[PDB]
Amino acid sequence: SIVIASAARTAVGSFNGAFANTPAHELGATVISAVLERAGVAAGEVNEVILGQVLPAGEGQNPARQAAMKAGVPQEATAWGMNQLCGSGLRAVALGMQQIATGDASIIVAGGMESMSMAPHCAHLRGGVKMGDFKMIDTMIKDGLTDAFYGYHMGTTAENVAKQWQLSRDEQDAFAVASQNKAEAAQKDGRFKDEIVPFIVKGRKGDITVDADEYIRHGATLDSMAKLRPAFDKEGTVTAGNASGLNDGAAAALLMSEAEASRRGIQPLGRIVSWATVGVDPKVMGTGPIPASRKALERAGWKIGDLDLVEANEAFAAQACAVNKDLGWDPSIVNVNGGAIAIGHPIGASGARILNTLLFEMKRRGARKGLATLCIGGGMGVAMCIESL
Amino acid sequence: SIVIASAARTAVGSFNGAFANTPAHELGATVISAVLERAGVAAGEVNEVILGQVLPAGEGQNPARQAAMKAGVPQEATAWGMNQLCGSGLRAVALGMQQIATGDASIIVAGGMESMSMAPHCAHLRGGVKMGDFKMIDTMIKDGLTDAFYGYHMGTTAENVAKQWQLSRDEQDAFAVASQNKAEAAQKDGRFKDEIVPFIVKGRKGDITVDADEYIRHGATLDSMAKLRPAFDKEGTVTAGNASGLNDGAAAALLMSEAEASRRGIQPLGRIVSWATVGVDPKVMGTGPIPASRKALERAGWKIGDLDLVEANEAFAAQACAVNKDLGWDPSIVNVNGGAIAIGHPIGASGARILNTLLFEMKRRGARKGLATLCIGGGMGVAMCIESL
Amino acid sequence: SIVIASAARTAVGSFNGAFANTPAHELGATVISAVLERAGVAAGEVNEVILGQVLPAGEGQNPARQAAMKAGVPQEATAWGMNQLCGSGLRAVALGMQQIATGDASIIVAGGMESMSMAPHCAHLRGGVKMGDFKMIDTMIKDGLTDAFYGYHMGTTAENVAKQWQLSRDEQDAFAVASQNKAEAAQKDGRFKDEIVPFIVKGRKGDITVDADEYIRHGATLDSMAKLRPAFDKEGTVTAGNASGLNDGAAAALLMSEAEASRRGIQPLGRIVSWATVGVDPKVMGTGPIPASRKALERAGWKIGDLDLVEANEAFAAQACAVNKDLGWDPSIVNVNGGAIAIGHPIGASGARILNTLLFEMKRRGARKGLATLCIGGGMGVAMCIESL
Amino acid sequence: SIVIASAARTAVGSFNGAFANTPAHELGATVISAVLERAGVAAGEVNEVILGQVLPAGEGQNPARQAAMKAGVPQEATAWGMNQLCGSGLRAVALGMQQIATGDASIIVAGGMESMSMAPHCAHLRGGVKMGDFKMIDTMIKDGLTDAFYGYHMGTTAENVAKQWQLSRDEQDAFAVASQNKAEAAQKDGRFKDEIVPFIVKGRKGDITVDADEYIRHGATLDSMAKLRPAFDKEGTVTAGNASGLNDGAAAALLMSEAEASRRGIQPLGRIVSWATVGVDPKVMGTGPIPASRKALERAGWKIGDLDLVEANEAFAAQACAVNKDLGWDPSIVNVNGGAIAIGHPIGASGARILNTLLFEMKRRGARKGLATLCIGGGMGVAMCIESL
Ligand SMILES: CC(C)(COP(=O)(O)OP(=O)(O)OC[C@H]1O[C@@H](n2cnc3c(N)ncnc32)[C@H](O)[C@@H]1OP(=O)(O)O)[C@@H](O)C(=O)NCCC(=O)NCCS
Ligand SMILES: CC(C)(COP(=O)(O)OP(=O)(O)OC[C@H]1O[C@@H](n2cnc3c(N)ncnc32)[C@H](O)[C@@H]1OP(=O)(O)O)[C@@H](O)C(=O)NCCC(=O)NCCS
Ligand SMILES: CC(C)(COP(=O)(O)OP(=O)(O)OC[C@H]1O[C@@H](n2cnc3c(N)ncnc32)[C@H](O)[C@@H]1OP(=O)(O)O)[C@@H](O)C(=O)NCCC(=O)NCCS
Ligand SMILES: CC(C)(COP(=O)(O)OP(=O)(O)OC[C@H]1O[C@@H](n2cnc3c(N)ncnc32)[C@H](O)[C@@H]1OP(=O)(O)O)[C@@H](O)C(=O)NCCC(=O)NCCS
Repeated sequence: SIVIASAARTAVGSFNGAFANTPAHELGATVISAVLERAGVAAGEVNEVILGQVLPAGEGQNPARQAAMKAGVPQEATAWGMNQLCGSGLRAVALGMQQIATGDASIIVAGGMESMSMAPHCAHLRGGVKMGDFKMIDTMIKDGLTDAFYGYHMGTTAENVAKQWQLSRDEQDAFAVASQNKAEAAQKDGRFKDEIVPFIVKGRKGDITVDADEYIRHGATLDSMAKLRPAFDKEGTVTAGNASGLNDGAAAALLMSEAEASRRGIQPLGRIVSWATVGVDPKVMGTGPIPASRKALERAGWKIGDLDLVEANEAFAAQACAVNKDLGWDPSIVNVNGGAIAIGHPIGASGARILNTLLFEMKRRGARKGLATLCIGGGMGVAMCIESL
Repeated sequence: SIVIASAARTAVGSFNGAFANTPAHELGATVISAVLERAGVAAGEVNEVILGQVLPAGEGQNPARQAAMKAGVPQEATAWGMNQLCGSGLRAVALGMQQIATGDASIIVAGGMESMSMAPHCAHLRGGVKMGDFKMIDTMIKDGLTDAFYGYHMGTTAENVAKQWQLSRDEQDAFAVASQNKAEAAQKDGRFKDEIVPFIVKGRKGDITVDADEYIRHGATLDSMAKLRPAFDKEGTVTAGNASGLNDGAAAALLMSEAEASRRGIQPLGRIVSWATVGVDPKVMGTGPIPASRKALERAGWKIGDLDLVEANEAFAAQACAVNKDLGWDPSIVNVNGGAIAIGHPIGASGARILNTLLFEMKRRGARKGLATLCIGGGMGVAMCIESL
Repeated sequence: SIVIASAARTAVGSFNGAFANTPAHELGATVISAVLERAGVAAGEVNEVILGQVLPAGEGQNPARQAAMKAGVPQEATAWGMNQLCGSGLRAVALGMQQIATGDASIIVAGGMESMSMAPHCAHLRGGVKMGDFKMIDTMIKDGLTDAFYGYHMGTTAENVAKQWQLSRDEQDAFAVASQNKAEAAQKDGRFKDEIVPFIVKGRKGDITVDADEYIRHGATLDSMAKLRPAFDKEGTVTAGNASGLNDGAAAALLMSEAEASRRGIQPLGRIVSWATVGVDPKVMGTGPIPASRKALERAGWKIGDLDLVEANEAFAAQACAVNKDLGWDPSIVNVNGGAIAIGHPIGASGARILNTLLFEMKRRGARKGLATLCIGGGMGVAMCIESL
Repeated sequence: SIVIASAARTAVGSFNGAFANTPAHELGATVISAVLERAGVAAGEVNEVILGQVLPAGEGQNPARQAAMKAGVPQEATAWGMNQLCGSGLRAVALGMQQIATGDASIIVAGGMESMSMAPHCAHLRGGVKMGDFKMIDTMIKDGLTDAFYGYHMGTTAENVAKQWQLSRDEQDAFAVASQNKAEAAQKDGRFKDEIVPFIVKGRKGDITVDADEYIRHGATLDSMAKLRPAFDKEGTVTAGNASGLNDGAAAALLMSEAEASRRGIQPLGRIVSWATVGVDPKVMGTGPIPASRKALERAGWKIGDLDLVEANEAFAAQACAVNKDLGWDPSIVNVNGGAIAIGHPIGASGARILNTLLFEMKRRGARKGLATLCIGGGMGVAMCIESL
């Protein structure tokens, strides 16, 4: 019944890098237009735009709506943002699928968008500060990466999972290197080109077109990896090297009923067979994908063994290993072209980013069943099952 | 099919007033536990919490999850925030309804929360400011009350509707006084008591229980109304007295299938018969409710005249008069107990606030069909049809 | 040789009190004007204006010049600010005296001004913060009241004195209360009237004339003093009651040679017979007055017993008791009209403020020899000897 | 009677350049140490440190003391900051001269220090900002470079000077370029090494020794100067190229009586024969050096023509030309090694920076009579006459 007609994602920028001064809606705009062009659908036919975005402080009213208009979706359509933190990008797509499923909409553009670079610093200053210093809060750290119940960073949650699952430094380092190597491989081979829609960084002293994931590191060594210091736990195991990064980017999908696609001559990227969201302990939020993935499979009537390709987000090597280890899926069909440790992790957009990767890889290799999953801070998981047509 | 088993809202506080230093998720928690208590449903049976909230900057990771956990909803359920500006609160109820409708969940707590008071000032400072003054941005104004396309305040959008619908100052002023008198009348007769759930302002030098809408003004006079100066257009017609206020508040509804309600012996506040969202020109966003309410009515199979009760959000006097003028519904059955001009307008929570009033009024006067509707910044409208059982 | 022809000070404002939004140069202007007027001297005859001021951040270019110009001092004259912390106001007069002494000026206006209320919060943001919160530093605290070598407040230096000299809480409290009672008595008898020049707080909704020290507490009780908690050392002895306050004000003196005063028919407030500044350990900065007073007396050819009156600044009860104890001067001739615990402490202005108090009470009671001294953060003292004519 | 026994200055840093994050007191300490070393004078014999500094906000209590204590001056000695804007650095040495003159000290360290780069942004937030955006004020611009009466930059006073003296853009640029080329040639020949004491910028990933004036431009061309846009008056004449820069540095002199230097066997850098400070119209502040230099020369009993070397600060090419045109001194003996357009303008230090320059060059060519003068914001000038021994 509901299918992904087309899809597109911008390249992933490094922190304060290529998209350093680009507002997330800009990145979104471009992705909205791309999904539209790639399927032959006119913006005028878009009913609603849903965009997962975790840090929009200071971008103005509802960046989802700004993105949609910038791209040309008429003012008669609707737009909104939503936040399930890292699962935002993937959840948006589910939510959009429900819009068509309940007959409230026909065509939806959904995904995520995020400019971690552009997240501001803030302070509550309405009462006034009579005396003494006050903190100017980094909304990126406070609103997107800090557990609100234990007050510590996601990296600490990762450390909790490492200890629990007895995942050594070498084993988390091994996983990261492989991720880099696979992402680099995929980049060289043209593997990211279909899914990437080039973005034009509007300059003054010149325009710059970005069309390659700039965070991927070429020739990542195990030696450099092993020399890094732990980033969260002073005598910890998680490092800048075996953890995803801070990044900017956008990604989305054009959804419509399978029938509609058919009436249009569109060859869909896949059929949304099922999706699931489940909570877990915030302290070990990285385990999220276990229950969520299993729930999704259950709802789809699929067995883990049925999957031909998987995209399980790499928030941290320790959590990625734990997930794989627990689920037991064949490592070889998970993050085939690299994961977030190499590609980057634009919070609100990452679920749609990985959906794009999964979808273009399933088409290129001819896989039939796929699943995308992500862990969520605060202790949640989100998963989606896709079947090719 | 999907029914609102129960509902609850906090009192709406004034700006920097009773809830001045209360983070939205604390009010959210209170309301979520009320709805459970009220229906006789255990926190453990909640699948997900959906909370619209337009201004979470500074509150920490996903305040929706923080509300849920604080209220006792286990770590197993899931939670998420969403933004459709002033339509957030109502929209969230519709999205939860769809969670159930598609069989993804059984029981959802939905609504919105907002702390305008706690909205911080911010500035993007990662790049640094090498020389020169820079502006500290009020995020409530920028991210909540400023049109992103024309750069002006919602108040100006109100002025655009005023001029277009030829709504004089005296006519808006009249409308405002009536809403105050009607909000004061209803407060005096205990008409807001079922819906309100007292909120304990945790103090140090005393704990204060808030259970009354503090923003309503007792004895509002037309003379005082007519002496106020225009707040947005220097030679304008919109003023502080005929515009909604800056407020805090949280409201929610407990949703489940009609059959489930029946299995539990619950007496539902009503069945969600339909809902809709439609866009309009951002310049005259106040018109939002016209196209959305009609759509909602159309999807429900109802005529405007079928409606027994109506709650149409009082963003601004200008817009409310325009809405009523166009739709033509009998004025006496619209905002019977007063509106946002008197009660307050906690952006992200207002759509669920007005559903509460609609729902407890419908039960108290035995009205069968009702409709809630709100105008949304950026040019959008949201509407919902509820029928009692 | 060099005399003080006239002097004047504004009443001392409470923190965020009467002068909450008055820039220090405005208060300085009025005192410049008063001193001129009081001496029969025209602003066109001033050669230079010298004003200590420790916290001028945000006031604009050299506020000493802004004060001079506001007062009508001709653009041909010159102005400069200086900072020797709490000894600033007194040091200026010394430096003004030396302008005359060396023949480079004939007529100087010298004193101090300080708006502790208008001191701003700041941050160095040229480089940008790539991530993480940063502090907004209270400049009042940082640049005015925090020792730069040990990182702690001036109050902690008070605690180090308390301990070392074995001054109990009780003794400190007794000192504070006698300060209050004496200042209150002098206020009520009209003792502060000759020295205060009334300041007009330019309002919108009315102008307010301030001509009374508002910080002096009427009816101060020992019981209320003794229940206060330690302000700097959780199990300390220094409290808000026994410490000076945070205050606003300005004060100055018009200087010229004795022979010039005589050609003008002026009866001068006194002859500057000597002055001195000496350092001590920063940890016990409050002991500054000891060596500076002893040095001034020696330069004057005076024994301690020759003094008729003394003004020794009350930075803190603890340090004031220590200075009196060590010096051994008759306590009844010290701060006879109350001191800074009661009157307040506008840092840059206080040395000139207590020099006004000394001058006008030496005239009133016919005291022939007087000395004014103040303790300075960072470990310094300043003292000056005055002889009537 | 009072001689400059030795002197020293750091190299001048570019804005956010080599000393981007070096607090001024650190650079002052190194200059304190250097004067001491250069004269065979131990830090224990210093009585007082006087350092001009215009922008100390956020550096902590009295940076002159912090510099003195870092250099090892005993805690028994004293220190203070003063501010007469751009003539601060020179005013201080006149001020130190006066201490010895009047017998209050025997050995003084005086000069100035500034780090424009470390100046912060601020806001007065004590009263609170109920709502709306507020300004974060660059203290360098506001407190250092804007006229307090006319509200415009020091550069617009430059434009005023340009029109009034009819100084074309061409004349300005050619003085600018000749400044650059003489500083480049004295840099290259080694004429700045005697005056400069190397500064070690404490690294983490390496200590950096800074011993060269980095703002100096090598190969400055008339053509690229001529292509620059006006910086203050959109259709003006003052550009970035013919105006001084924004810089960092410190500079000082060690003073004592001529008799004292003879008892120690010190061959002094000169005798301070006179100084003068005079005001002028704030709108043409750049003309300050005119009356100040004539005044100093008359107190010295010298004719303009007796001077052998002159250092006249380059605030802007337009005022520099005006000052040279009126005084009429031979241009060939003015700033023979370049000036501030090329070397840099750390406001509080500049006066002392150009005295060093003066001093060293009078020594090297055997000049007997020299003068150092500087224009001061707010309408003022300072100048000093030096005679070799
Ligand atoms: C891990 C984290 C704290 C690192 O932040 P940081 O310290 O500012 O990161 P950096 O990139 O500066 O790391 C420091 C260095 O490690 C180096 N580094 C990173 N990966 C490397 C690799 N694979 N090999 C070699 N060096 C590497 C960087 O190049 C850098 O070198 P430098 O110090 O010379 O600049 C941050 O990326 C983070 O919080 N990430 C995401 C975590 C998260 O919770 N995401 C949400 C998911 S739940
Ligand atoms: C209208 C608005 C700009 C007013 O802001 P403000 O100037 O800070 O408001 P205030 O409450 O201070 O109004 C000033 C005065 O009006 C007075 N006032 C308000 N309503 C009044 C009435 N009915 N009768 C008499 N006086 C009244 C207040 O009491 C106050 O008196 P004071 O000056 O002695 O304090 C603000 O309410 C606003 O933007 N509101 C919401 C509009 C909006 O866009 N909502 C989103 C919906 S799309
Ligand atoms: C001591 C100090 C830290 C107090 O700051 P604060 O805590 O914000 O001060 P407050 O005025 O709020 O004092 C707190 C309370 O004590 C009370 N209080 C003060 N003196 C009192 C007295 N004599 N009797 C009774 N109550 C008294 C105040 O009235 C107030 O009551 P409240 O809590 O109901 O408002 C501040 O004054 C300070 O730093 N002072 C001296 C500064 C200094 O170092 N200056 C340079 C000297 S080198
Ligand atoms: C004049 C002023 C505003 C320039 O500030 P800015 O615009 O940020 O300065 P910059 O140095 O970035 O701009 C100069 C631009 O022209 C270039 N430029 C400067 N001098 C040049 C020269 N001599 N030849 C060629 N190009 C030159 C700079 O490289 C820069 O080029 P870029 O932007 O491509 O990198 C600032 O330096 C100033 O305010 N100086 C004032 C000093 C003052 O008032 N002091 C107290 C005086 S009383």
